[PDB]
Amino acid sequence: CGAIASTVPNYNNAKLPDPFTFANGTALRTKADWSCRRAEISALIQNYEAGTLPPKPPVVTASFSKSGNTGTLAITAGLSNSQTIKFSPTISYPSGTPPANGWPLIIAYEGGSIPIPAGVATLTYSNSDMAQQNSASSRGQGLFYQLYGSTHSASAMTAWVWGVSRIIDALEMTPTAQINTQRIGVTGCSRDGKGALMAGAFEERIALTIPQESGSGGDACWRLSKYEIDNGNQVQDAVEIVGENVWFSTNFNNYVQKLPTVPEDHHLLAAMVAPRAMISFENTDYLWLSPMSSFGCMTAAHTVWQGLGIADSHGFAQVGGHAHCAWPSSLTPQLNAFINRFLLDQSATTNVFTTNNQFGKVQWNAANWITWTTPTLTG
Ligand SMILES: *[C@@H]1O[C@H](CO)[C@@H](O)[C@H](O)[C@H]1NC(C)=O
Ligand SMILES: *[C@H]1O[C@H](CO)[C@@H](O)[C@H](O)[C@@H]1O
Ligand SMILES: *[C@H]1O[C@H](CO)[C@@H](O)[C@H](O)[C@@H]1O
Repeated sequence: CGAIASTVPNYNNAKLPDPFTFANGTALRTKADWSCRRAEISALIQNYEAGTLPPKPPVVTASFSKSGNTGTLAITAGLSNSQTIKFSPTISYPSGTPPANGWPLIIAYEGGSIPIPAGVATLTYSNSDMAQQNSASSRGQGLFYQLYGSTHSASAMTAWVWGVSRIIDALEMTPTAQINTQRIGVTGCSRDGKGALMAGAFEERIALTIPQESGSGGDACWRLSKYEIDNGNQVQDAVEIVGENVWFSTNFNNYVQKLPTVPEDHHLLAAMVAPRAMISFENTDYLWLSPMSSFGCMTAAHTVWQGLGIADSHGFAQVGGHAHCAWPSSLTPQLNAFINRFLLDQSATTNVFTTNNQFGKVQWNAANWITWTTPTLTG
């Protein structure tokens, strides 16, 4: 891919950054080009809003034990300077004999808030232990920072991603966990839905990503939410979110008032999942979630899957009429379709892209935000 850009000093675009053009002005043309564009997007997101995602450390070990239907995966991670941390997620297993290749698994941030089908194991990930997230007071606290240092630039969500990567490393080394590491999904609701999106985007071994009501800093776009808040919708936005918690790097503070200068938005974050599968779910009852911004953000991200000829690997379903993080039974068929196809190997059709258009004081106008023509990427 060559030397990937992590900063674009002269960038200034009030509309959504174009997925299909590299920072240097080179247009994407092949499906393989998307791998390099994803890597550039990774670098840009880390530089502007997420902080640094460390690579696998040189020590990662794991032991496993099981009591009844609950496994405990005891992980240790260590740096070359001997510093180490440990954490022990648990796994809830279906009973009986697993498939020949092991159970498909969903890594659920603090248990998630989706119903998980019977043939799928659930790993409960205590992401708040990995990086605290009470308020701005939490900056640099959590197991991640006991390894890398409390001034490490990673946001809380980037630290969470790191923990997921170590979990998957551990599973690959632990046959007795009886997990099919080729069929791992990730989910989370609300602030943990923001986290699940980051995990699926940055950790390519995740086969299915399921963010639930993730809102601002999740599947909503910064630029669209600024439009909402300026027009009287009481949405969460970039300016408020960096003061509320530590889900983003301290450096993001330098850009929340200057969003057009940021050469990325969360449509590119979501597009990092491609060519893997993702369906996110949103709720128009809570303007805090920035409903129009999520629909426009994911509509923009969808063009990447469309350009790759795999539109049905990316879903979006947005409805109203239920409490925050309550699962409406009306969406269970859509959720199960993605789980069935991408984790359970069924021939389920996954064409899901729906909203009720309940956006409050604004509307979605694609011509005001998307300026690119989706190319047909070759090869
Ligand atoms: C532009 O940047 C991309 C990503 O680093 C790279 O693959 C491509 O070769 C660059 N274009 C030129 C002409 O070097
Ligand atoms: C982001 O990272 C790139 C390398 O990918 C640097 O060149 C840049 O200065 C910034 O540190
Ligand atoms: C990209 O990022 C660098 C810092 O890494 C800035 O100096 C530059 O102006 C652009 O924001």
